[PDB]
Amino acid sequence: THVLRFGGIFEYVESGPMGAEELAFRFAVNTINRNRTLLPNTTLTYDTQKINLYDSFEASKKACDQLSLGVAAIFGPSHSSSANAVQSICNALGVPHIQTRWKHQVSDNKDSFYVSLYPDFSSLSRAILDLVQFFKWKTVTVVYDDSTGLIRLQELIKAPSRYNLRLKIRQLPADTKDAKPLLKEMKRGKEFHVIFDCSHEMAAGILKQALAMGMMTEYYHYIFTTLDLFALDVEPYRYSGVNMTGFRILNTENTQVSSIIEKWSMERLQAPPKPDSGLLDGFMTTDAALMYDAVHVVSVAVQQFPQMTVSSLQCNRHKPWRFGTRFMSLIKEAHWEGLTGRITFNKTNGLRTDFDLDVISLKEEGLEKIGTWDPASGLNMTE
Amino acid sequence: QKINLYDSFEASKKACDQLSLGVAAIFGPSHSSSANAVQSICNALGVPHIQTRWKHQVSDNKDSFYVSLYPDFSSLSRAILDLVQFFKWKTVTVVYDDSTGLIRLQELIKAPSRYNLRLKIRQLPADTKDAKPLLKEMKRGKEFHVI
Repeated sequence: THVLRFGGIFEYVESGPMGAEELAFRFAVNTINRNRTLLPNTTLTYDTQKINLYDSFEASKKACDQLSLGVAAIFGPSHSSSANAVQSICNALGVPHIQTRWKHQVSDNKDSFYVSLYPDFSSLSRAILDLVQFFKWKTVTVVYDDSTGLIRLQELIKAPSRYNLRLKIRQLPADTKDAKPLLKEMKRGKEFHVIFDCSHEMAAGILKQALAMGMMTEYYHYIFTTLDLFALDVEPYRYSGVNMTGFRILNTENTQVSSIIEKWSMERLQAPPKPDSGLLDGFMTTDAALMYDAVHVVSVAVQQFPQMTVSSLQCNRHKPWRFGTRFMSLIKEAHWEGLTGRITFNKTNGLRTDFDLDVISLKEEGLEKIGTWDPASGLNMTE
Repeated sequence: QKINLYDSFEASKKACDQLSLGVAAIFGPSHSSSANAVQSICNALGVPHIQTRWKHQVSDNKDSFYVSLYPDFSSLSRAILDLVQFFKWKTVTVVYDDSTGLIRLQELIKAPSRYNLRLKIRQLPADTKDAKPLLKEMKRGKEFHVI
């Protein structure tokens, strides 16, 4: 019957195996094909290209090749520089660029052929601050990894002039093994209330150092910026009495979503897990649930545009895709219940600014839900 | 070659044209996204890319065919802090324009845990004409010392 091709560009270091993102992409396409409610008369196909991390030149070439083969959208690469380059190309040839990861939005940048499935920083920033205020903290130490961490917490950093929060800002070193000296200063400083802004792999690492340092006890409360908090091996810490609170956008309470995350673990967990990681093996991370959701949301849009077909476009020529403008518009209007909850983009900038978070905390039983957050309600804690 | 601001695609094309004419270096464009794209190209073809403006350095980025004549942020950050400490300020309000402002002052923002500076962080609005309400808060707040 009818057929439509998507492009995929996935970043990696060294060689195989496949990464979580490229895997979720493929997995979403195979699943949707078998669904008879979604794209009934339509069958999805794809080209996948692999590139080095941070080689925007290579990302450009591969994107141009794909636009030449003909594709209805490029689920372009993840990291800032390659992603900005594929986005500019996609904008010139009017093919939608689908992003899954946050990158810094420049105001005076006029690109309009992209949406981003990642929960925007502005909203996450607010939900961190909302949580802090609910715990009634007046003192807090924000610890971040790299520069862009600062930007994710700007709403929080600017609070000390409106509300009554004194706050200290510290930076992690490159390696978490180097983090004892920093933790010792916090300990002497009696900095019991701490927000860690950093990847979940950094967070697994910094917790081990915190245990070594006598800082996983009832005296300490840690808020985690990472959405992959639920991926942390928490077996070493749940008996200790520390408080760990963070957020989760992956909708694991829904039974339909749990069964999907499982089928994933079977084809994935089948491959390399690590012992000294401090992460659960075969948990579906957020980077990958978002890619899988992106392939669905875009498909909901394809259903509403049966006329559309792919064209072989050349980066040489300034001739855009006929159907681009209309397709991009359908994607931004789209609505979908996926692995990560309500998906809905912002009319204005195509950023995902409205979404639903579960709020999770460490109880002795493990990490469990204790409320919700959404930008219009603030917290809905269930005391 | 002249290009639009923020069109990294056009910057790529023009850089490729120039490498085709033949050039010993590209004094590539100023702004982050176009500059990163011309730098990646210059790195693949081993022609030096000469920059004049700061852009955020990613650690795990392996490009080596570029130098930047702009005074690095790390050093400027320190010199701001050095000056504040010479004026013996214990209170200071940092006012920044856009996100990347934060990064240029990180050395300063992390000082309140080592030295004795309490500090308040405020952001300007898009337009300075919109800035009276912000300045009124600083005035009521007795924020006399301001970066």
